[PDB]
Amino acid sequence: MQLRSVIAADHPALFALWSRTPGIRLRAEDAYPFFLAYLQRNPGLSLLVETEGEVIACLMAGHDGRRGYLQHLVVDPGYRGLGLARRMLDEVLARLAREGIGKSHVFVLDAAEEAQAFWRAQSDWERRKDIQVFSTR
Amino acid sequence: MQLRSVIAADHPALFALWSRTPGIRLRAEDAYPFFLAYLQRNPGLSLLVETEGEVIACLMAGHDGRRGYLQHLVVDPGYRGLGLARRMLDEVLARLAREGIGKSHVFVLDAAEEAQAFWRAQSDWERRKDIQVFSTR
Repeated sequence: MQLRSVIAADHPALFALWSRTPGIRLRAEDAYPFFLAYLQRNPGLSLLVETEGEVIACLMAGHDGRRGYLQHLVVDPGYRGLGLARRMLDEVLARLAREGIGKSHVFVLDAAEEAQAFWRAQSDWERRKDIQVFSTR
Repeated sequence: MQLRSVIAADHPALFALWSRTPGIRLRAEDAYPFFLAYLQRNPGLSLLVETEGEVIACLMAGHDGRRGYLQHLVVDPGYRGLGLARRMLDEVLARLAREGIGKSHVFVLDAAEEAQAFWRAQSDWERRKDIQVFSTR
């Protein structure tokens, strides 16, 4: 059970992970070039857990110099109950604070009832009731 | 009426502008060191408009390598109806596109009826009905 920084060479294994994660809709920026630039801008901030050379969990993260933003938090079905999510989440938040980032955000689909339950259960996070989000179409 | 990149030396003028802008609540990350880091990480992405040596509008922006995030959109009350917000917005979105950032977000308080109205009127943006945002406490 090893936790470590995602690097560029992890792309195949991570992309296969995301492809088999039913709540993830793959996008153009899950492809290598976007991934490479994301890692180079956020070095050390995205983490994975591997075991026996297989990647079973990840948390992609980065920031814009003001706030942190979490992206794809995945724990393989065979690896639930081991605290992995919390463990990746703790280490990403600490790494972010080294860069001065004290506040982070995550977006979560209404559809994604498991993901919503996960985030409601995190005592160090709150669901935002005071804001609208607008996005480019 | 000149539009240009925000640079580090603009901190005192921009900080005073945000201080007299009622929709903004000044936080730790608006102080000089966070501003300086934000600009270094997002060079040329934040814009301001000046006239007669006075700053009369701004749009702070940046990205985390995957998405753009807009921050402190201000247009002085004496300079409304000149298209300034739109002008800064179009240039920000084009500079982001060069870096590969094709989708961007802005958070807007429910209480900010004037910002709500402005974002609702922008056809290239959409209010998100499909997500929750969770933030660290």
